Amino acid sequence: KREHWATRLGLILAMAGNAVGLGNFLRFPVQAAENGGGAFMIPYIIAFLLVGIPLMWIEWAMGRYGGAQGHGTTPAIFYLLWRNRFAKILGVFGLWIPLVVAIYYVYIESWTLGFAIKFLVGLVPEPPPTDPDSILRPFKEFLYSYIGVPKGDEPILKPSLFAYIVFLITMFINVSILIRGISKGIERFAKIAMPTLFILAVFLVIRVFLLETPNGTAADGLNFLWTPDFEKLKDPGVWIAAVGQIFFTLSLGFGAIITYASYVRKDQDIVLSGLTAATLNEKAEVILGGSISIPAAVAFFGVANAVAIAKAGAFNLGFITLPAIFSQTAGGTFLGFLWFFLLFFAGLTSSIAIMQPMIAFLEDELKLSRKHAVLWTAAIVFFSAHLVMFLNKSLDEMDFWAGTIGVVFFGLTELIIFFWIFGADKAWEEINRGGIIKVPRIYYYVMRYITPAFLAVLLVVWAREYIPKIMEETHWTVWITRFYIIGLFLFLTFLVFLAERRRNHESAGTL
Ligand SMILES: CN(C)CCCN1c2ccccc2CCc2ccc(Cl)cc21
Ligand SMILES: CN(C)CCCN1c2ccccc2CCc2ccc(Cl)cc21
Ligand SMILES: CCCCCCCCO[C@@H]1O[C@H](CO)[C@@H](O)[C@H](O)[C@H]1O
Ligand SMILES: CCCCCCCCO[C@@H]1O[C@H](CO)[C@@H](O)[C@H](O)[C@H]1O
Ligand SMILES: CCCCCCCCO[C@@H]1O[C@H](CO)[C@@H](O)[C@H](O)[C@H]1O
Ligand SMILES: CCCCCCCCO[C@@H]1O[C@H](CO)[C@@H](O)[C@H](O)[C@H]1O
Ligand SMILES: CCCCCCCCO[C@@H]1O[C@H](CO)[C@@H](O)[C@H](O)[C@H]1O
Ligand code: NA
Ligand code: NA
Repeated sequence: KREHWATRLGLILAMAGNAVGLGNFLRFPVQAAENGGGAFMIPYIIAFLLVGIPLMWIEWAMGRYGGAQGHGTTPAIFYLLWRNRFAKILGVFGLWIPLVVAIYYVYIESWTLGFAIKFLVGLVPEPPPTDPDSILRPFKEFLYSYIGVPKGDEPILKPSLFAYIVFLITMFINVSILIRGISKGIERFAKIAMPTLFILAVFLVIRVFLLETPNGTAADGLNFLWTPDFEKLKDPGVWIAAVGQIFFTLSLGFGAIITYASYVRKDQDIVLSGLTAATLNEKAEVILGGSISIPAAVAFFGVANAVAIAKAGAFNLGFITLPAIFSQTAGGTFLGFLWFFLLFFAGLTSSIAIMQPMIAFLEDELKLSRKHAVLWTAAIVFFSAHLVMFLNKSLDEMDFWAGTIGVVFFGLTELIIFFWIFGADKAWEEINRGGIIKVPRIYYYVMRYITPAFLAVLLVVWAREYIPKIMEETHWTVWITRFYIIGLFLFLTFLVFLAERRRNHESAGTL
């Protein structure tokens, strides 16, 4: 009774949409810009080869394996691979991480829809005729008024009425797709969204490549991004940034690739399919995402200033700088619309992917109907999102624990359980089974020894030289978000406990 992807194309575009999202167009540019541009790319490429690709196959394999037995989420799948109560508990992260990411990701996605709407109808700011700030300030105030940045000392946000309603609409749109299921919902939408997304992105790159000012050209932006710095490879922070981006952009460690793969027929290839999805994401990221905002910013403000803007972070580059720059060109407001529409489709195809794990768990383990599973999941995300919408820095806290530390920790966890506990040879066999192509021989040793060792070191260095400076150097309000998401973990563990009991009570009625 489990759904399955209808076509190979659909599967590939759905998986591609899972990966290609806000991380490609917003996160990548910031990470690369603040880490030296080209100096970021070497570790990034290496991370993609030693972590991205191998974990992608591992997650597809685990998902297809679990699906064959009617399970699409990690609490059950981890137990199938390691029959130990602790496997179910660690598996909870496969529901918690995607749920927590969704709680702030859908909200950011809603901003892009709201901006798309306002830019389409021309309800945007109008700067004067060369001073930077005189042009950027109006756009900064525009964003600040939208999300309600604090004007006082209280760490409280005051979202505009329009932003709140657009978030509601955004949740509604995510639900309209998810409620139709895998083949008729997610797959059908991906076939529409991905082509649209690709065309919009190419057009924007072309337009940005035409940008030129007394300060530079788009070419200067590209040179900054693709010019190596072999003297930065010794910087740990750059590696942590690169690996973190690889996980986020490929949706690895979210339990999302696994859940999507659980709808792939038991015999269907995952080697070539997985590699293709990963390659598509990388193209969209380094070629499309990398060629839009960085080159535009560099062309208008020069490299030094572009970098400063990125380090200023706070969504400056994508929500303030790029539109401000576009406003200086004929048809620039429409150009802004295209940008935000692109971001919206990129985010939407990814948010449905990160919400599906909770949906699958409720359907697979608690036996809820798809309708009910989708509605309760949306309700939980909608409610919880109020924390991100009203408490300044809550978004940052969730993105750190789930979207940064969480995904890397879970990636290592799933690899250990699948390639070490379940059995390296059994895992290798499982990955290659039905493959249109075989995984290169060398990757067996990468998956069994290199990847885990690489991640283990990363995490160690991370928790010893970086985390401490946060667990003690933040406003007391970070504890509100920490308290809440720990509660979410507790609640999800309770649900796994209930699924466990329903299972036994149902098994007893069978014997
Ligand atoms: C209401 N639907 C009959 C219209 C079909 C188009 N559609 C779509 C396409 C594939 C799968 C699900 C959905 C339903 C919701 C939705 C939302 C936004 C857009 Cl941009 C298209 C879109
Ligand atoms: C610093 N914070 C204000 C933002 C944190 C979240 N964020 C994020 C999260 C989900 C989707 C898009 C983006 C875009 C901006 C960005 C840039 C770098 C990092 Cl590492 C995180 C990051
Ligand atoms: C069911 C959970 C309810 C949580 C309380 C939500 C209160 C939202 O309240 C609304 O917030 C909007 C954005 O700031 C404002 O524009 C509206 O005027 C305000 O009524
Ligand atoms: C896509 C549909 C969006 C509907 C929300 C529009 C929010 C526009 O703006 C709102 O308009 C209201 C009057 O209609 C005013 O009372 C509010 O003060 C104003 O912020
Ligand atoms: C942890 C998340 C808590 C969300 C509770 C939000 C309660 C909303 O509170 C309301 O917000 C409006 C707009 O900001 C204000 O105009 C109202 O005076 C205020 O009561
Ligand atoms: C983390 C929780 C954030 C909640 C945001 C609440 C925003 C509501 O706004 C607050 O309402 C209070 C009345 O109760 C007033 O005394 C405050 O001055 C006002 O800023
Ligand atoms: C560190 C990860 C490197 C990945 C690059 C793999 C390139 C594939 O390498 C090729 O694999 C084939 C099948 O195993 C072999 O028959 C070829 O001799 C070998 O060159
Ligand atoms: Na991505
Ligand atoms: Na996406």
